[PDB]
Amino acid sequence: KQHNCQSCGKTFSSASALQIHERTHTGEKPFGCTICGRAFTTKGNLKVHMGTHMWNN
DNA sequence: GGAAATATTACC
DNA sequence: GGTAATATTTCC
Ligand SMILES: [Zn+2]
Ligand SMILES: [Zn+2]
Repeated sequence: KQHNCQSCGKTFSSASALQIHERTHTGEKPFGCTICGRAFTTKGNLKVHMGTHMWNN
């Protein structure tokens, strides 16, 4: 079966993936960076952001 | 089978 | 550059 966005019609592979896509219509940002405050739309995107805070040699 | 992580593309 | 958005891969 298919999981189509009821807002823009675009189709995604899973229910979980459609639910991540739907975050673009609401503007929600459920993943915060405790260092600078900035909020992000996925876990992975905050994760990649956290690397910009690494002194890391 | 499908959520989750991630690799990748798209967009500014 | 770096964040947004999704496509592909890992994991149960
Ligand atoms: Zn949509
Ligand atoms: Zn930050």
